[PDB]
This record gives sequence, structure tokens and C-alpha cells, in this order.
Amino acid sequence: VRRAAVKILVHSLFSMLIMCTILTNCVFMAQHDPPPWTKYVEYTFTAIYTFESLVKILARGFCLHAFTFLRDPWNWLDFSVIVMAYTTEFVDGNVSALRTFRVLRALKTISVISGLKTIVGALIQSVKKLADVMVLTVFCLSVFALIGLQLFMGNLRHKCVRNFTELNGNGSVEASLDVYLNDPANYLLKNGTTDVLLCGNSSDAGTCPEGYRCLKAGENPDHGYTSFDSFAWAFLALFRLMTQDCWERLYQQTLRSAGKIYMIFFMLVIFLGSFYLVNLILAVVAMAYEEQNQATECCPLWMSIKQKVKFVVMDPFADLTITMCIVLNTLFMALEHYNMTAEFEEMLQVGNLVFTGIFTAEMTFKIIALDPYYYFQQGWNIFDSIIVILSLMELGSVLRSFRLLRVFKLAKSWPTLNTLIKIIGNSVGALGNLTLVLAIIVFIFAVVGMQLFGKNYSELRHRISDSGLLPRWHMMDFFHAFLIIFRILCGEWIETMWDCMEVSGQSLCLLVFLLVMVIGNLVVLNLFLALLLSSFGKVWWRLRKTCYRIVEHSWFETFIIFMILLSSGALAFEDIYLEERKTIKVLLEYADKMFTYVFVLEMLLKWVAYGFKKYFTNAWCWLDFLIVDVSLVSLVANTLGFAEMGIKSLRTLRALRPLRALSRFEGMRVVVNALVGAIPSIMNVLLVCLIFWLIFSIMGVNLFAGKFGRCINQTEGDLPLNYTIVNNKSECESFNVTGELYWTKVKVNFDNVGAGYLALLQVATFKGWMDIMYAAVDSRGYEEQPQWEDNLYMYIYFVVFIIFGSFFTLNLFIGVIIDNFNQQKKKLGGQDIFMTEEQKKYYNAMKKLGSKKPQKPIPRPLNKYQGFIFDIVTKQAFDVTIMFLICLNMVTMMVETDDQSPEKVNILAKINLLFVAIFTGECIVKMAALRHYYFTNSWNIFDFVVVILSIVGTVLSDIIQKYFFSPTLFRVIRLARIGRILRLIRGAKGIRTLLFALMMSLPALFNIGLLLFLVMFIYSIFGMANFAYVKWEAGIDDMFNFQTFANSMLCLFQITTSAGWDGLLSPILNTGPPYCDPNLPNSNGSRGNCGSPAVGILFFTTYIIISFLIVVNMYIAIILENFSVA
Ligand SMILES: *[C@@H]1O[C@H](CO)[C@@H](O[C@@H]2O[C@H](CO)[C@@H](O[C@@H]3O[C@H](CO)[C@@H](O)[C@H](O)[C@@H]3O)[C@H](O)[C@H]2NC(C)=O)[C@H](O)[C@H]1NC(C)=O
Ligand SMILES: *[C@@H]1O[C@H](CO)[C@@H](O[C@@H]2O[C@H](CO)[C@@H](O)[C@H](O)[C@H]2NC(C)=O)[C@H](O)[C@H]1NC(C)=O
Ligand SMILES: *[C@@H]1O[C@H](CO)[C@@H](O[C@@H]2O[C@H](CO)[C@@H](O)[C@H](O)[C@H]2NC(C)=O)[C@H](O)[C@H]1NC(C)=O
Ligand SMILES: *[C@@H]1O[C@H](CO)[C@@H](O)[C@H](O)[C@H]1NC(C)=O
Ligand SMILES: *[C@H]1O[C@H](CO)[C@@H](O)[C@H](O)[C@H]1NC(C)=O
Repeated sequence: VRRAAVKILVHSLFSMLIMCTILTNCVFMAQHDPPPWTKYVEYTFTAIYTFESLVKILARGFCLHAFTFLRDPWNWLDFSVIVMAYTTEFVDGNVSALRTFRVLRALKTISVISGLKTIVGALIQSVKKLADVMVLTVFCLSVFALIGLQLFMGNLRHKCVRNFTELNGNGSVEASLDVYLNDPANYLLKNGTTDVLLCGNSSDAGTCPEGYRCLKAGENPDHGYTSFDSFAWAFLALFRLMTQDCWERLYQQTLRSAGKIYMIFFMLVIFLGSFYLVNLILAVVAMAYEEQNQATECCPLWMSIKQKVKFVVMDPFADLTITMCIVLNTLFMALEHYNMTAEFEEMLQVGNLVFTGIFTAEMTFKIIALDPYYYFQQGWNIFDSIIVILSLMELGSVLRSFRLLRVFKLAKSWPTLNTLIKIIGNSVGALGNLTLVLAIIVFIFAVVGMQLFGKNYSELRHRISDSGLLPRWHMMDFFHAFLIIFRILCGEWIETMWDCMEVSGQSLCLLVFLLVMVIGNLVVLNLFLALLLSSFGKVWWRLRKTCYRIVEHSWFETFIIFMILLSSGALAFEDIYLEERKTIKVLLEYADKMFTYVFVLEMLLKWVAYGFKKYFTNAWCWLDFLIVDVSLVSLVANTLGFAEMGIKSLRTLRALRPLRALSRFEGMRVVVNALVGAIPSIMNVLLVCLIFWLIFSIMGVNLFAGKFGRCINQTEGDLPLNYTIVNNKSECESFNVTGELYWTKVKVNFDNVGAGYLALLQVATFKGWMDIMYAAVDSRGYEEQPQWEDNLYMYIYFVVFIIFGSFFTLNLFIGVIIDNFNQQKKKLGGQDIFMTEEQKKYYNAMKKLGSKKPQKPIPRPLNKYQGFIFDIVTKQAFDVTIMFLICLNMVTMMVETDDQSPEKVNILAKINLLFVAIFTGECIVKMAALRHYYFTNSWNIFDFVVVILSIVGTVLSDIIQKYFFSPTLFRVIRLARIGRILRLIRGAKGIRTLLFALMMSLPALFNIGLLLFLVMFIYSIFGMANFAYVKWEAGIDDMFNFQTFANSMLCLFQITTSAGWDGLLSPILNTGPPYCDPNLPNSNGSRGNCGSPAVGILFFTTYIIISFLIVVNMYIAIILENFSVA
């Protein structure tokens, strides 16, 4: 039997039955509300498992042998789940927690598979390599959280109410804090949205109207999970701004409490926190992964007829024509839209039949004329014939979905689309089994939530979904829980974590959402990166001499730089309040006139200097000429008529003025040279994404076109009734007796391949799919009003799309950028781009500053008692003792909140005095270390300066007490304390390498972000002239706008992080009533509170693509310096 035990164990069929058993148990777990019948079934499963529990142990047939077998980690899962089932069969008390653990039986899928255990053993390796990075990011987030703790102590909590605190209640009258927190029906709701509008003391925060007073005292943050006080909450908020998830909303709320200035903080953070930390995580994961992969019916009749048709075969000569016919098929299907003319659609079906007959006849002749057995052989022609069969099925909704599948043969004449095909192959091939891990992991968490939250999801529903109904993302089902796990895999958690916490409870909801975020994102990361790696007279001459001496000299250069900077500032003063001061209005008029004159002058000078050949040889000189010609047209239209009708068309192009800056600056021009190097590598990938999105957009047209339109009667703004009030756009007309009802399509939808491309961008950017998916699935019929969830499985479209549309397209994109950039490092005269000659020098000097072989250790004082001082000092003990002292200081610095209690205030002040006393003592002992500690190590000058500064703090506090009290400066006075903790960089060597690498790569990053600043400038003035007077919508508030240049710069800043651009686009794209009405009374001549959809999409899409290219360049600079460190 023991012999029989083994000879059944190694038997393969036994393990395959095990695997199928596991999967069936899985499907029988996934159910919610399990019928009681099914209940008996689970008994059986236990038996099955337990029976092997026999075989496994019985293959050992011995005590020590069976314990050696259990000694394996994977079989521990079997032992545990089987004994759990046994004890549950024995006795129940049962709080239903025991019903959840049955999910881990899924992990047995890992150790039954020959590679799953291998892959998951591979994963834990990269996370252990991620050790130093994890330490740096937690310390960095703690530092920034202390910054934000002292900066925004309860600062978020400010709200606007009606006026209170009137007179002699003594405080209990409104018409103390009790009724004030009871007030929220008094809170000033952010118009058109569900939000209490913040405010602040500063003359920058969100300002309330008449009838409202602004006071910090508020009930709570948005749901208590945002706030910056209570350092744990600040750690959460800075976690999200490290992940940038919904970071725009916290950005808005902060800058509507505190004031716009503090945005510096955010960009600092978003330059350090999100950007840099995430990029390092990327770098280390990729490095460890590449390492791991490196470690790895008559005779003459038959003859004559075969040879006649062979003579036919002698000239196919239709392949390019057939390819054009395929492209014409795709086009013919593409000229499809919402309201198609009758005879139009008749012709379209006509051509449908045309193309079908064409390809069907072609295949019918080819398969018979070349070889039936060969067309049995080559699978390519086989799949062509498959699509033939599918066309036949259509001819003799979804019936169209296959007609597209031919475009892919282009991949043989088009190599990079073959590369996309190889990529999606590796998504199932080389690393494809890795993807199974993802599956399983999703499958685990996909259910681990519902049984923990779904029941709760099912009952406090009024807490999580305001519109009384199921929420848009619940977990009660298993589809919806797959969608939550998916969205979280898409880096968008906290906006559903607030839900999960507001239903059930903080502890477990955290433990599961942080778990899914970290775990699943690490897996998605390893997959992403595995893909990226598997993708691998004489007076004439005299005057000319004067001219060279003029223009080549530093004085003219610096003067022209001063001119161009003043012209850029001129542009910057094109705000909407020019009318507010008349003087500046003619001031800038004369300014512009001087600019035109000096620039045409220097144009002439360059002309005679180089002559037209060397002049128009330069592209930058070409650009300068184009701009100056625009200015010439402008000035002549000013002087000699011909204006005010239609160069008011060429009027705004003046905003491109700063485009002259790139030529003369040493840092912009070089990275711009780099980007023109990326156009030959981005055009092809743009075209690949163009085709590979045209497919999906056609598909969404077939399934979707027209169905999106629903919107509303002008009463509310939210989609109409499915019960109904209206089902039909031809049934709302019977109610349009009053125009209050509007049947409008959603601002971005599938009515073309154009708006299809737009909705596909908004989806695969993840910022603004909400209305897309919602009004996509909810829709049922071609013009049937969307029933609240019907056709619900159409999420499967986006999901499928999203995978490609993000994890391959973007993937492939990044791919070609690397090699190109990689190849750019080869033939370039240098090894790393983005560094000027002087910047190369500076980087080499900064690196030589990284000397690890030290100098002479220390001069002994020879003073006996100073010898004892030395004997206690230069040892490692005193250092780590001081280190624990500074860490206890750290925790002293974490505990504080706002308005804690006066006793706590005094206690913490006294503890600060205690610690600074400690540090003065250490400072005097250090200045007397031997003699020279004040200059032997910069790590000691740091301690000296922080001691003196700490002393300055206490004295400053005393001065504030005795002579005067300031308001926010007081806060800075109490602020520099964080510097103390920074010594850890002295202790920490890993962080001392990482932030050092950041310093190393700060030059190239300065250049790239400088170009970024210039582009923000161009676009911000571009909008200030173009995007003015737009209506307020959800993304475009009162403060983040385009009215001035500051607000424009703040908006375009957030959009520099590809965030919010949905919410800023939606107020632009809109056209016509109700929201947009007779254009506007504008102080400017340009009328309209409305946006221009053409140029709106142009502006925002182009900013996204450009800024995204600059940002990828930033990322690659970071990573290349990272590798050059090691
Ligand atoms: C911006 O900060 C100012 C502080 O200058 C806030 O005004 C002050 O608000 C407090 C209440 O929160 C007032 O205190 C009250 O006055 C009596 C006077 O005897 C005081 O004894 C009590 O403590 C009582 O709470 C304080 O008088 C008031 N200052 C003035 C001159 O009205 C202001 O509310 C802040 N703005 C916002 C947006 O809340
Ligand atoms: C348009 O909406 C109307 C009202 O919802 C529907 O028109 C029909 O509704 C009546 C009432 O039940 C039925 O008797 C007819 O049979 C319906 N028409 C058809 C063609 O079945 C219907 O929902 C929509 N009809 C059209 C043509 O769009
Ligand atoms: C019902 O009909 C009225 C009259 O057309 C609609 O009101 C106008 O809708 C158009 C749509 O572009 C706008 O251009 C006009 O500005 C609207 N007029 C107003 C009120 O100023 C109304 O929208 C229609 N409602 C339905 C049934 O969709
Ligand atoms: C909010 O909207 C109302 C609607 O008329 C408007 O009057 C008010 O100025 C707006 N205020 C803010 C802060 O958006
Ligand atoms: C509210 O009323 C008080 C007292 O009249 C006034 O000082 C304050 O400016 C008002 N604020 C509002 C309603 O904007």
C-alpha cells in the first residue's frame, strides 16, 4: 500500500484531477448566497483533499518521513485547510470568519503547477531587494508628513457657514463649538457638487460670498480619512500623493484651505515624493528582474488542368491591391457614425457584401490553386479563412467583431506591429504563466473582500451610495468584486477605500486594501517589466566687420536675452484684468512695438551677417523668422487698416513668442534636440496605437454608437428614469412640451472613430473613464434610455481594452523609447544626454565629491583627560546611542496634533527643551572631540549648525512670548526642527546612496523641467488668450482656472501629472444649451463663456502627449543615472 501510495503519487493523472478539483472548488466558492443544496457538495471536496492527505502522507508511510513531507511549506496549506474542515465538521463560536479561509485552497493551484511555485518564489526575491528603497520611502514620507503636519495642522478643516457667534447667548446663540459642529446644514456647499467649500485666513484660499463666514472649526474632513493632522493620517495622505491617486483632489483642498503659494510644497513633494520615489521603485524592480533573467477525372485531364491553373498561379499580382482592399474594408466600416443617412447605410451594406464576396472568392480560388494540404499547414492563411467563415456566418451587435481581424497581416510588412503581436504573445507565452499568478491573486482577493465586506456592502448601502441604490462599485457579487480588484490594480484605490472603510471598519479594510495595492501592484510591476525586457566697396566689408563685432559679442547676446525675457513677461501680463489698469495697457502696447522693431532689426543684422544660406540653414533661425513675420503682419494690420475682421484670427498666435528662448539657452536646446530624435520613433508607435485603437473604436461604434445619449431634464443634471419617465429619444419628444428635458450625448462618447479615439484616450489614461463606462454599460438600445445597469457585462469591453490599451500599448510605447534612447547613448559624442558641456563638468565634479576612500582618521589630543574623552567619543557606541536619542526625538516629533490639550502643549515644549539641551551637550563635547571635529566631517558641521539653530528656536519662542507674537512665521520658527532627524543619512548608507543619486541626476532634470516650464508657459498664455471666461465645471473651480497666469500655471501644473485633465476638458468640450448659452458679455472682444471643442481637444490632447514625452524623458534620465551609480 505504501508502495501503492507512491506509485499512485507520482502518477500524473492524480495531480491533474487535483487541479481540476481545486478549480471546481473555486467556482463553488465564488458564489454569493449559496443555495443549501450546494452545501452538501463541499463535504465531498474535503473528502477529495483529505484523501490525498492520505496519499501524500501514505507515500511517506513513516513517521519521520511524513514529518519531512509536511516540512514543505506548500503542503502546510493542505494540512491547515484539511484540519480546519475537520474541526468545523466536529464543532461549530462560529462568527463566519472560518467560512473565509477556504479561499487559500486556491493557492494549492500554485504548488500543483510545475512553474507557479517557481514564479512566486521568484517574486519574493525582488521585494527583498526592495529593502533599502522601502526604508527610504517610508522615511521620506515620514519627513514630508512632518512637514505637512506642521504646515497643515487641521488646516484642511476650514469651512464656510452662515454667520454665528453673534452676542450674549454667553456663547449659546446663533440667531459654543456644540452648535457649530451641529451646523453642517450651515456649511457652504461647493456649488454644483457635494462638497463643503474650504477657505482660509490667507488672501489666497477659496473665498465665500456674502452671507457666509469662514471658520476653521468643522465637523471633520471629507470623511475623516484625508486629514493632515494626526501624523498617521498625514502618512496616508502622503502615501496617496506618492501614488498620485486622486492626488488632484487633495491638492485642490489644500490650496483652498491654506493658499495657492503652498503649491511649491506640492511640486516639491510631487517632484520628490511621487515622481522620484516611484521611479526608484521602478528602477530597483527592473534591475533585480533583469538580474534574475540573466541568471536563468483522368490522368491528362488532371495534369493539364493543374498546370493551366498553375500558369494562373504564375502571376498572383494582387497582394498590394488586396492589402489596399483590407484597408478599404476598415475605412468603409470606419465611415460609420450615429445618425447615418438611409441611402448612406444602404451603400455601406452594399460595400459590406462587396468586400465579403471579394475575400471569399479570393480564398476559394487560392486554397484550391496553391495546395489544400499547404493551406492545411500554414496557420496564417488558416486564420484568414477563419474570418472568411465568420463573414459567411454573418451573411448566411457583435456579428461584426471579426471583420477587423485582418489588419494584423500588416505586421509582416509592418515590423513594430509584429512587435506588439510578439508582446501580447509573451503576455501568454514566455512570462505568460507569470500572468497566471496575477489571475490567482486577483481571484483570491476578488472574493476575499465580498465575504468580508459584501454582506456589509449589502446592508449599510445607504452609507456608501448616496443615490439610493447599489453603488457603482460594490463587492456583493463576484463581477463587481473583480471590478474593484481591477480598479485597484489600476492604481486608483483610495477613492474606493473610502467606501470600503465607510461601510465596514478601518482595521480590516486597511489590511486588505493596502494588501491588494502593494501585492497586486508589485505583480503588475514585474509583469510590466518582464514585458519591457522581452520586447528587447571695401567699406561694405568694413561695415560687415563692425556687424560681426556687434553680434558675436556677449553684450548683444545678453541684451537680446533681456529683450526676450521682457517680452515673455509682457505675454505673462495678458491676464483678464488688463482693463483693471489702463496704464499697463498702453505700456505693453509700446512694449510690443519696441519688440517688433528690435527683432526685425536683429533679423536684418543676421541677414547681412551670415547671408541667406547660413541664416536659413538654421532651424531655430527659421523659427525666429516665422515669429517675426507674424509680428510684422500684426504691426502692419495695426497701422495700415486690415484688422478687426477675421488678423484677429492670427491675433492669438503671439503667444508662441517664448519659442525663441529654446535656441539660445544651453539647457533647453539640448533636450529639444533629444525630442526631435524621438519623432522618428514616436510616429510609428503613434500609428500602431492609432490602428490598435481604431479596432476598439469601431467595435464600440458597432456596440455603442448613439446609445450613450441620455442626459436629463434641467431639474437635476443626473440621468433619467428607467421605470421610466422616458425610454426613447422619440418618447422624450412627447414630453418636450416644455424644453426642460434635454437628451444630450455624454461629452465624450462613441459616435465616430474620432470621438471614439477621444473616449479611448480618456479611458486608457484612467483619468475620466467614469462617465464613459457608466453611460456605456447602463445603455441598452440604440436610442433607449440607459436602464441603471443593463448590458452590465459591457465592462468586459473596457477591461479587455484597458489591458491592451494600457499594459501593452503604453508598454510597447515605453519599449521603443528605451532602445532609441539607449541607442542615442551610443553614437552621441557623449555617454549620457541632457547634460551640457559645463553640466557634464559639474556632474563629474559632483561624482568626484562622492569619495569613499577617506582621509587621515584623527589627531589624538595627547591630553590625558581629553584622551579619555577621545576614548569614549571616536568609538561606535556613542554614535548609535545618539542615534536612538534622535529617533526618540523623531517619535516626539510625530505625536503632535492640533489643539491637543494645553497640558500636552507644555509637556511637548519641555521635551523639546530637554532634547536641545542634550544636543548642546553633544555639541560642546564635539567641538572638543579632539580639536577639529568642527571641520573634519561635514556630517559634523551639520550637527553644529543644527545645534545653533535649535538654540535659536527656543530663544525665538521666548521672544514671541515676551515681546511679540507673529502668526505663520511663528509656525516656521517652530519648524526647522526636522533638520535634526536628517542626520540619519549619516547613519543610513542606502539612503545616503539614493538621495545622492537624486542629487547626481538633478542637472539633467533641471534642464528637462526647464523645458517643461517653458511649455507650461507657452500653453498657459495660449489658454489665457484662448481659454478665458470658461464656465465653472467640476474640474475648473473658481481658483484653478485660466483667468490669470498664476491660475493657468497651477491648472497646467496638475495636468503636468496627467491628472484631472478629464475634469478640465469637460468644461471645454461642451457646446450649446443648457450649460452653454448665448456666447457671453466679455470685457474682451472675444465673446463666449464656452469652449472650442476642436481647439479644446487639440490643446489638452497635445499637452498630454508632449508633457508625457518630456516626463518619460525625465524618468529615463533618473533611471540611467541610477544604473550609472551601480
Ligand atoms: C481667521 O483667523 C481669525 C483670527 O484673527 C479668526 O477670527 C477670530 O475667531 C475667533 C473664534 O474662532 C474669535 O474668538 C472669539 O472672540 C472672543 C472675544 O472675547 C474670544 O474671547 C473667544 O475665544 C471667541 O471664540 C476671534 O475674536 C476672531 N477674531 C475677530 C477679530 O473676529 C477668523 O475666524 C479666521 N477666519 C476663518 C475663515 O475662520
Ligand atoms: C420608442 O419608445 C417608445 C416608448 O418607450 C416605444 O415605442 C413603442 O412603444 C409602444 C408602447 O409599448 C409599443 O406598443 C410599440 O410596439 C413600441 N414600438 C416598437 C417598434 O416596438 C419604443 O420603446 C421605441 N420605439 C422606437 C421605434 O424607437
Ligand atoms: C426640446 O425642444 C427645445 C427647443 O428646441 C430645446 O431647447 C433648445 O435646445 C437646443 C438644442 O441645441 C438649444 O440649441 C437651444 O438653446 C434650446 N433652447 C433654449 C431652451 O434656449 C430642448 O432642449 C428640447 N428638449 C429635448 C426634448 O431634448
Ligand atoms: C457657485 O455658483 C453660483 C451659482 O450662480 C455662483 O453664483 C457663485 O459665484 C459660485 N461660487 C463659487 C465659489 O463657485
Ligand atoms: C457675515 O456677517 C458678519 C457680521 O455682519 C460680517 O462681519 C462678515 O463679513 C459676514 N461674512 C459673510 C456673510 O460673507
